[PDB]
Amino acid sequence: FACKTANGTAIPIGGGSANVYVNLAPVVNVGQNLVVDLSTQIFCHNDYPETITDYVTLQRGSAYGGVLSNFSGTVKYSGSSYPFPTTSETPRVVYNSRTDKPWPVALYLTPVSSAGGVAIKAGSLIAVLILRQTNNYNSDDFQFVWNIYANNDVVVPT
Ligand SMILES: OC[C@H]1O[C@H](OCC#Cc2cccnc2)[C@@H](O)[C@@H](O)[C@@H]1O
Ligand code: NI
Repeated sequence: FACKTANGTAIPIGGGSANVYVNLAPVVNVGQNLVVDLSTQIFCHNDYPETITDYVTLQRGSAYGGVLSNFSGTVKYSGSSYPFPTTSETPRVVYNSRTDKPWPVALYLTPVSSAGGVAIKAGSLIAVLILRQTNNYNSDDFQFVWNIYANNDVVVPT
């Protein structure tokens, strides 16, 4: 089991860390959503699907910088929605193919009433999403840590 990003970089077998840059709507009003869909960016595969089933959860989603201070939000993981920052590890998604399949995570962020001006700065860290991988074969228990960076400023109009 390993993951890579579109562009991109890779996290090899045994887990590790990678940095991900996301394009964000430059302008978002109170009551609107920023949608950050990582499912077009992060892809994973099972290295031995005939003998092994891989289980993948979103172990934790954490907010940083302008997202932490100026947004509230939810995370959608494989069809189910959760508070973001998360309060528990999700149910598992099965990886059972050698073909790269998306990691089905998307953030829905909405400005708090105190956001105004540049709410998210370009190049800044906005979120960490931890992928936890296990299997039905051995004791492997690995973390794939995705540091999510804003590609551009996001302005909340005043
Ligand atoms: O993707 C399947 C497995 O690939 C890697 O495992 C390598 C192996 C193997 C193997 C398969 C069949 C028999 N003996 C060993 C690890 O990422 C492991 O965690 C993962 O579950
Ligand atoms: Ni592989």
